[PDB]
Amino acid sequence: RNRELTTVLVKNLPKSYNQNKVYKYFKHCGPIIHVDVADSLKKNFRFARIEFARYDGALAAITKTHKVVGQNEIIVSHLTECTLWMTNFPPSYTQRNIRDLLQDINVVALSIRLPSLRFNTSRRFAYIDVTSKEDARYCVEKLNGLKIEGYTLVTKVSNPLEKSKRTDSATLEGREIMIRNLSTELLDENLLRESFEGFGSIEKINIPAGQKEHSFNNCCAFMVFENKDSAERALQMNRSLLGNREISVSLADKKPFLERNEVKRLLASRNSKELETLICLFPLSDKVSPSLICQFLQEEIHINEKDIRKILLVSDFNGAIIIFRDSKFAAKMLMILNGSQFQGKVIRSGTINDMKRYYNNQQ
RNA sequence: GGUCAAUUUGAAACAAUACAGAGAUGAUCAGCGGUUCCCCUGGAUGAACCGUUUUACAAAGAGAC
Repeated sequence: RNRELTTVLVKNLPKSYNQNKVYKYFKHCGPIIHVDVADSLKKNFRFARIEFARYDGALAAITKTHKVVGQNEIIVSHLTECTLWMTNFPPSYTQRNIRDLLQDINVVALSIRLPSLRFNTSRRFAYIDVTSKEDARYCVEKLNGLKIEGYTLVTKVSNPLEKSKRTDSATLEGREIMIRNLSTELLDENLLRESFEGFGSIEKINIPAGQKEHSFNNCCAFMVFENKDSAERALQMNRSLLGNREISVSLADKKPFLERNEVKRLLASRNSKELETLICLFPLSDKVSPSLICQFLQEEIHINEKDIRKILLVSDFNGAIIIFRDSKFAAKMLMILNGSQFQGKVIRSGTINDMKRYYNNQQ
């Protein structure tokens, strides 16, 4: 997709102009996907961002430049060089928090867009459209490197082609193997290097701590190769003997896969001791993180942080699982939370099956 | 009992939390088959549910034939 290509910026709309009036003014130009309106800094006029379905619609809108709306002469232009990409804001930061950051440095924000957590609960970044290239460069100047709650903010002029390499990229790229069922005697970086370096250059070896120290029967290690072909061929070591131990070798799985399989175990659980310690909250937006939910439980419901064991998203049923420390606390939370308000919307509480039944009814 | 097998355990998931939009994903939430409900006059939908393809090793094993 290319949002920018079909998006235009409108400057100097009348104070009285709302999203609806913007639609009516421009809807003859072509079908519109989205409209945002924002006040100017001093509230004397309004800006609009209009995302058209197709490029021809954006072209048609631009023919309205220097036309008069009310008694305001508007300017319509391609939205370009006005988009920031931001990451590593705190886990509980909201769209409003980001908007307020820019407000503080006197930058008008037209649109702030956050990603779905559906397939990865940890996703955390945002796109922000401002009204000028100057404001965009100013946001980078003031906000890139800003420390917020211990997090060093990243703020960039948006260009996905320039994206940084993630620190976990080796796993994403299929270059990391996991070796399982090593004995403590074999849990030795030198031995692992000697046994695997024939396949290709080894970039890194990671051995989880505490394994020898706790005398584990089976130990694991991870090995990153400089290229994917070496890691693939190293899989031939699966089921091979190292000393007198048959080892397993596989491509390391990634976190979102592992995390989802954990949730699946819960959804399939029939252990009543376990089930009675949890509740589900639904329906919830798929943009809502466990951290945001935790903050809500602590600040609005006055639950203590340590009464909460874990929060897991179940976005396939528009919900989240909250695991508490006992069934009695869970039961009281069931009562308190049902019908409470979260993000301006009423939410329900219930069992896993209640959550599923509610979802099925909406479909 | 003899094969089949919810799950539990051996057992440690490292690597920096983030790190490029539903523009994301691996059955991670997939494909196919099959009964049900919805709406027509055997059919057309959508959804749910049930099986088959898929799955590192090892020990144990609710419950099934």
